[PDB]
Amino acid sequence: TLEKFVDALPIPDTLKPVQQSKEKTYYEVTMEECTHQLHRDLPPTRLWGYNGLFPGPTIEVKRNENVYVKWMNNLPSTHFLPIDHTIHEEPEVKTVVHLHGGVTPDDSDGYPEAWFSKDFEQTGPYFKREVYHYPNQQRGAILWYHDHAMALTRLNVYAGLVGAYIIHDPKEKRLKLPSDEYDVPLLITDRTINEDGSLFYPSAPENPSPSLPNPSIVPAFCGETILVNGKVWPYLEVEPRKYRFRVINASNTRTYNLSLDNGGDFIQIGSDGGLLPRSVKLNSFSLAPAERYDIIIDFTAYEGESIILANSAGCGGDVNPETDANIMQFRVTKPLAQKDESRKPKYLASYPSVQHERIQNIRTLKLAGTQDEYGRPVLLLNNKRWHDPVTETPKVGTTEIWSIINPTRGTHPIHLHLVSFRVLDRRPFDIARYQESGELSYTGPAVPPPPSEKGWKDTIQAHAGEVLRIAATFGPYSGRYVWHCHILEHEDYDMMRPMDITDP
Ligand SMILES: [Cu+]
Ligand SMILES: [Cu+]
Ligand SMILES: [Cu+]
Ligand SMILES: [Cu+]
Repeated sequence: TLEKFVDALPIPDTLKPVQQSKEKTYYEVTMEECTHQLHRDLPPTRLWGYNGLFPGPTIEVKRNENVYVKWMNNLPSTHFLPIDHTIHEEPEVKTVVHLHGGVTPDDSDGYPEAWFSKDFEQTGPYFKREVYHYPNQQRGAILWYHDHAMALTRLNVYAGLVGAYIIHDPKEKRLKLPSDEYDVPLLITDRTINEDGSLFYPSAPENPSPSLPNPSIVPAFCGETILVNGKVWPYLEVEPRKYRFRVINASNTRTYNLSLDNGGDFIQIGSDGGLLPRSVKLNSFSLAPAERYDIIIDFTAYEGESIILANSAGCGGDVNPETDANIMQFRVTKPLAQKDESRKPKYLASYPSVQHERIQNIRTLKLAGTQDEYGRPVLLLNNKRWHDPVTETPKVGTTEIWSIINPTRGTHPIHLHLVSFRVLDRRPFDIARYQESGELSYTGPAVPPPPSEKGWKDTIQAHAGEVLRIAATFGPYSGRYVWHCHILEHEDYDMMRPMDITDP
């Protein structure tokens, strides 16, 4: 229904520090209930936002900048979305901020049980500090921050609690990539919106078996509408030149498969973990929840054109050409402000291969689940609940191969905190046999990663009927972290596990 391409794409302002010196940068971000218009033709929407903004302000830091952010909850004491009480005396509204892809001390990582309520009145069992510490001793990259509170993540994020966080490495400046105004984040979230403009989040699955509690969690969420940077199907006026985009899938469930309707190419220059070693010319790319693509789009040859960023991946069905087949629209009509001095270099960074690592351990992990007393699917990593004693206990400074078995019907974007990792390969196997006997026979050879996945990843798509192998060096910090599916509906029930990085 909503008319496509009638609102300009908002560019979230960069957060200004409360105090800053050479030794440290200090920010304050408070979560607020606020209203914002999401489309020219809608009444304002009630949202929860970092500093009352949706998306939250973009935070920009340098490699090794010593940063502190005091994340504060100043939200209402009751939620506005359907809470399922059967899945977890504590406050109804709990929040904790996770800097996804951050190389972070464990008590600044936004552990699900380090949640806090309004003004920190009550705090979860794993809470230690108000002011998070981000030393940012990691590669230049696109991070994003979002809520991570136990049993509430799918809800708090859907409410609007997402933002971008960029680490700039000054040594990457020589590459001369598009920058400043020509470097633009795109946070993509699908939403379903009611006529009065309020957010809709389902309080039960369709055909609620009379067994189900009310509200009941749902296995997956697909929105009828795509937003980018907080506007339904927006347009961006661009100059006819090279642009850099930080593409972030900030949606609960939905996977995008992006292309340009004029047949133009993306130049991939970066993955979750930063610059790829070599740029990759791409015609389409898959982007599952929490994945990030750092791309250049060359508008030089398309002056005057309107180009749709299009999507082909279904979400609980085929794309509707009028709705979710559309993400946004570029209009190459802005006059040049100056000569395009930016570059699209082939040679970007050292290969991850350059470093030789002793494999200390090899974990086999399965994506499984069971069914609760109401008949619902309960998703589990290794048939273990979140509350079960920890089993993933890598040693600090060591490298493991994780071997992720997926006998389910769907893809799972598996995310590991603290570390970025590389991809080894994927291999199809007999699902019926694995389920019958617990034994694994591969039905075809190993497939190494495409160039897209030959850098550093931290969220990785594990396709159905495959075994995915990744290699991660755990460090530099020890402590209590998490690994989980990043489909929020899965994560909350109950596809999330503790991870202890140990000291010897
Ligand atoms: Cu995340
Ligand atoms: Cu994360
Ligand atoms: Cu999942
Ligand atoms: Cu997480």
